[PDB]
Amino acid sequence: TQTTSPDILLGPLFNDVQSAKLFPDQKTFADAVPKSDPLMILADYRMQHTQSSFDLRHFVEMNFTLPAEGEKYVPPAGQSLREHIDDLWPVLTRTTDKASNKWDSLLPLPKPYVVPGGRFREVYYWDSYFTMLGLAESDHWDKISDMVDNFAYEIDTFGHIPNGNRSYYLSRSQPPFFSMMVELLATHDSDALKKYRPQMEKEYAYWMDGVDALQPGQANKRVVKLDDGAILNRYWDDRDTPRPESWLDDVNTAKSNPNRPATEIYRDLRSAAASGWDFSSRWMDDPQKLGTIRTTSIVPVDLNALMFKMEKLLARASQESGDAASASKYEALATARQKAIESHLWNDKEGWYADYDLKSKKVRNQLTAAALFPLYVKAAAQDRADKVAAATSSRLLKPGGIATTTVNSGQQWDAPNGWAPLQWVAAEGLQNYGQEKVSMDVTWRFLKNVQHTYDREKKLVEKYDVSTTGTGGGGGEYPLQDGFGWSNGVTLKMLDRVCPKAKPCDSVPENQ
Ligand SMILES: OCC1=C[C@H](N[C@H]2C[C@H](CO)[C@@H](O)[C@H](O)[C@H]2O)[C@H](O)[C@@H](O)[C@@H]1O
Repeated sequence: TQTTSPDILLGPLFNDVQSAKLFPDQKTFADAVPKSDPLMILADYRMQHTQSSFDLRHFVEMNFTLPAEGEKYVPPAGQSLREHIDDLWPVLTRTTDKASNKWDSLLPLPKPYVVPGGRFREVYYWDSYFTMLGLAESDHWDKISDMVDNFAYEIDTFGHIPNGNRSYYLSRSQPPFFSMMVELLATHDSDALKKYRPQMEKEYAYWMDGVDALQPGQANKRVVKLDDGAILNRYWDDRDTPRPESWLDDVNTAKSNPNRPATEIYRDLRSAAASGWDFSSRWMDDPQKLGTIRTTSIVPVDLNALMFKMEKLLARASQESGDAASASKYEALATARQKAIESHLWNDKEGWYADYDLKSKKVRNQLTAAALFPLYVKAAAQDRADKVAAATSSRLLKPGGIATTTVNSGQQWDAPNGWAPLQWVAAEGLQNYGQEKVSMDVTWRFLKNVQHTYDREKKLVEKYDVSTTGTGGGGGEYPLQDGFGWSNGVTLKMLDRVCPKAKPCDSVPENQ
């Protein structure tokens, strides 16, 4: 298991390859596997670099195994949407079985896993929950059990679930869905919550690391204590360097705001990656300037909704294990979390849940799809859930699904993009509070987007443009990717919902 990230292993050669844009994707060289000791490669590089007619591209090809060019998968013709999804899971399944070089950035895992697709050649944390939803729908429980085993292994090995199983992802996590993954598995293997309680508790300790030493108004890593003593979590990456997989992007973003310390920009870029919303006006002081991103001074409402669910599931796992003391402890933590959400992440002037600003010490005004998360995890009061439903129908519901924000910044977690996980969180949260009409509106409009895109493009994609139906989304630092893990998973769950359980549909119906 290579723990040293490529930027450190390969020093100036890494900076050279990335700054030269040898490859159109910065992630490509981050995933390049050295054919020999980096000490040798750097020595050979230092000596061969001076030679006239030295070709950096040839040196890289000589000394590195590069990621597969992605010679496109071709399915049999004529498959329906459901057929296409059902038969695509093997295409997205990968293992670390390959003869593992000591310096491979891909971290070994015990079991096979499902990747999102395209350039995403590793297992991702929050993607996998929504992928598991689709695997469960289509009766692939061994694949689900295997991925839960992988995530438990990562918790035991690294202390937390990394963004993905890459050395350059070890410094951060992602939206914490592991407890909800175990809950999903428990619907099939009734002992799963008891079985994985130790890793669930270890992950909780990672998020809460240092909470006991905090005074009001202080923060440590992923946890904050507000001026009134309320305890909440934030996204946080342990490093303050450029992301190796986006090296040149982050260097240039830092150079675009030279009056700000680059380490602070890098920390907030990395922590936005930890949020899953890389990137969004949600984190930015100026939605047109990524150099104004300030993720670590924002208390995210979605993260703290997920922390509430984790505390509730830890109490359930403890209660099922016959551990009354732990069950009581975690129930009390969940109760305090719910109060902290209602007291600090509710915008009463606007009538929706929102992030909390650590600088101004106030709930923020911006409406994003994260406002649905307290409904999703059943922390919201009914009257506030009703107001969020009204804000959703009136501001976020678009022809092709629920919008991510109302700000078209050019970043990908923003208008006009709709993301499968947010469609599911919205539909479920609305359903949890009896808002069945808006819930079905989100479901139907996103399914129509997925079906029309599949009819026209013969694929599912990473995100969708919700201003119409039939087109994938865009924005941000890399092109729209195909596959695609959570799009496929959410689509299966929603497709089952719009046709009778006894006569399922394989395409989204024409009407309703
Ligand atoms: O589908 C995988 C992911 C890719 C996207 N982010 C990845 C790509 C970024 C490089 O372009 C990487 O820095 C980030 O950590 C990764 O999680 C997306 O925004 C995430 O929500 C998602 O989990």
